Amino acid sequence: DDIVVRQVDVGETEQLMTFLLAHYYPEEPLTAGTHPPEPEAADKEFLLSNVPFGTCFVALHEGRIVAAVVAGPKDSHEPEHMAEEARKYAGGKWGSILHLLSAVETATDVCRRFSVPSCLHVHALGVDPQLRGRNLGGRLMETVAQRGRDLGHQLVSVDCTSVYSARLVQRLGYQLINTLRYVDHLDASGQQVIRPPPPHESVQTFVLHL
Repeated sequence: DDIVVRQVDVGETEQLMTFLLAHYYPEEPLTAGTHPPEPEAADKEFLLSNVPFGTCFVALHEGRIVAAVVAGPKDSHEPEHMAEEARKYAGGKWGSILHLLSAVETATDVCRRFSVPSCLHVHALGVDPQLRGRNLGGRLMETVAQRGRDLGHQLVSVDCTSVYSARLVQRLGYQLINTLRYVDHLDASGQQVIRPPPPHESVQTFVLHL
């Protein structure tokens, strides 16, 4: 009962972004696997654009941000939205990232695949490792799931990109529905789009029925 979980507000995002640049971006494989090794602005701005939905949360320890989750609702039009954004942004850092993410959205296409009108998709989960024992990640994921039930959303999805994230969602009972290996993902030229360092090998999308 030592940790405060609250919804991020449109007003208070600078600190959220400050946290993410500290405890999410650096280790993130899509970000590390593209060679301008610093997140572009369109990237950060797409993360923050989810806030107005009231679907982003932080965990506060003594009023400092200790963990954050970024999530937003999506529908059957996401594959088109993603394909369009990927065309818009080729071929810069964010374009490469979208290229892969669009391929995933296109392949998973969860609204149509599970006959559901909308999914709550988790875009980013970041945790300050200096607080082991606090179950920060689980609490926030449990929080987006509940927020999703309030909203009447019937699904949550998450494209797991590390081991931590996969184990976390596996133990909250998500089901694995797609696996895309970075080495298997080439561009129109046949060139590998995302090349993250060891030990990252694949994007694994998980879903939870609410």
